[PDB]
Amino acid sequence: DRINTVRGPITISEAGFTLTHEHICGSSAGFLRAWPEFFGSRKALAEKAVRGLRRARAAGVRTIVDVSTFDCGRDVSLLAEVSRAADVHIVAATGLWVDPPLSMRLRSVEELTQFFLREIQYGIEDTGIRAGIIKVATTGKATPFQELVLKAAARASLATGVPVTTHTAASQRDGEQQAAIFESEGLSPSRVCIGHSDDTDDLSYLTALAARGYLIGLDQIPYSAIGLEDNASASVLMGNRSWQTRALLIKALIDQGYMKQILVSNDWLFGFSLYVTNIMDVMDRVNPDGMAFIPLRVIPFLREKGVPQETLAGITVTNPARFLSPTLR
Amino acid sequence: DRINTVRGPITISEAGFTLTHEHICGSSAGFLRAWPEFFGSRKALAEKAVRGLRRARAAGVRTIVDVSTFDCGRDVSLLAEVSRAADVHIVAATGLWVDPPLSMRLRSVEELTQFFLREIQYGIEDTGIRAGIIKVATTGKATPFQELVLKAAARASLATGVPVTTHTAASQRDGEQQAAIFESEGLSPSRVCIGHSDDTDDLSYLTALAARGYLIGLDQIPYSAIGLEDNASASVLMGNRSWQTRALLIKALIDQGYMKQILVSNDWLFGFSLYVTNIMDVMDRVNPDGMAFIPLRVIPFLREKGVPQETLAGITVTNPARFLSPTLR
Ligand SMILES: [Co+2]
Ligand SMILES: [Co+2]
Ligand SMILES: [Co+2]
Ligand SMILES: [Co+2]
Repeated sequence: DRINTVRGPITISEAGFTLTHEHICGSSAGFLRAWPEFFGSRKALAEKAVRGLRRARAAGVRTIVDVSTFDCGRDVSLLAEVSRAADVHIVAATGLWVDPPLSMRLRSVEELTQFFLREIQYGIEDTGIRAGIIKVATTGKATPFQELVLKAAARASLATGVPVTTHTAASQRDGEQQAAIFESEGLSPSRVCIGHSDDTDDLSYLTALAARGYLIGLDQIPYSAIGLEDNASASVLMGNRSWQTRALLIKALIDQGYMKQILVSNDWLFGFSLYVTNIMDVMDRVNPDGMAFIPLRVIPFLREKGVPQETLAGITVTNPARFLSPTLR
Repeated sequence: DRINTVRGPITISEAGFTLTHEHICGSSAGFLRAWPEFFGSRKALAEKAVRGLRRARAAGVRTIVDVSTFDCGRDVSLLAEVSRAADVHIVAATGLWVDPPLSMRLRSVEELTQFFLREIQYGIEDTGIRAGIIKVATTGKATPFQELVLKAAARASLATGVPVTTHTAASQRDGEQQAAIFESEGLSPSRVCIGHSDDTDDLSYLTALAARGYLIGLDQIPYSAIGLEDNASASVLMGNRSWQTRALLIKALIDQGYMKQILVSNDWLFGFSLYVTNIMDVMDRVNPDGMAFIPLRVIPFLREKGVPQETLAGITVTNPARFLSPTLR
């Protein structure tokens, strides 16, 4: 009945309005520490991030879940710093993303399980800060290594009650194989969110997962490259569908009986080193609201379309709490 | 005049007997910090390192060059720590190895140059410790990225007079492509060591490079998997030829008249996460002498084969000093 944050455990009520897939900095292990000038400076990155969280907070956001893993450039100390400065809860992640180093790629499923358990039960690095979620990733059919990561995440979840959240290629219908591997590990679908699921309009894929009891992460709502057509990065990054097209999936799933399975987010960041050098400026030009995009634009959008207050509050408050609070079922 | 160490700048004369290609911990960026228990613990790894350095110090070694890069898992405060406790100088490296993460893979040669210069002129991370060497790597034909890294290294070298050392697949004669690229950038061969050159029986390859002004890194002398040939990890890493065979190349280059171009080392480590998980113990079993193998085994071996004392001292003292002391030529 307690969710771990970068400032300690909080109760369920304290979580409140939660964004379930966000980042402070999108990068690689040690990159921020080794080359902060890439982000202007570590101080500039911090100030940017604090200003963003304060705006999100003014918009009603109380908690975010930072789903940056070790190899995804998680700097937990930075997460801790910005959290106290903005008074926004940040839940830190363990697991692995799509770019694990050789030191991880050579590990067994038993060692991977030990490491995830470390970051959950013991602490991240030497900070004593505990991960509150496990993040895994595939882009298309799982590699032999990604099979181990997924099995290991399932095992860490089953041992702690901490949930698993995923990065997918929705077009490749990644969730159907992620689901198959998790259920073979005996992991409850109620402990899993299949993310990036808003990247496609394939509703039959989404309700199949939602029917099994998975959580559906519609977590890139503001992502759109419309207007920035010839920008290579922004197109592979954000695709061609409008934000209103991504947000309609929320109503569509509400209308098929699955509002209790919907988690919503921006997948926003304040630093991003994994594309063209200036990808953060380009994303900022697309979404000047940042993390406040969900509460300022998406929530009113759905209200205008007839979705009651009661249902919206359930998606952004009740759903993340049920999901994040440690349990096996 | 001076060389950058992890304990600050030193006069050339303090360098003494220098091992020019070693490691404290061969890992991935942030890996020791995130998962210290892979190595027993950070303390255990540090004590093991300090034990090893002291033993090499008793054997005559005064300075090592640690050529772990960012992606090689360089932990520069660990290096400093073991340096102070064992009283052995340690020159730290910039550059990139064969495992750069995505945030590095996506950078341009001008960005890469910015990074290497960062770690030389400014410092590594936030430690104030400055690199005194640039390490780069190829494995057969340079990938498009590796081409950028080598060019970036040459430009950084040309800006600071700090030298470049390389990992190669010697049997593929990588030294020839590396050199062609280095020279296209206007970098003097006297600021470049072609490492891992003892992996080949082809002395023509070596003397051609030495004749061009290059230093030749006979830097893996204790490496051998004879007696454990069915250990796949050790075989790929260490090969199937004895240490004497590796050591006899030093004499062949000496007899050819190129003692001025030779640098010897062990390529030893105290921690190793980049292979099967116990690779370090397997290596310790093959070479209990560790970093003291060069002074304790290789030097008396070559003295016994009729190499003068002034030649062995010139290779382990003079050549490293002339290499590391900052110059463009
Ligand atoms: Co993702
Ligand atoms: Co994300
Ligand atoms: Co090497
Ligand atoms: Co090496």
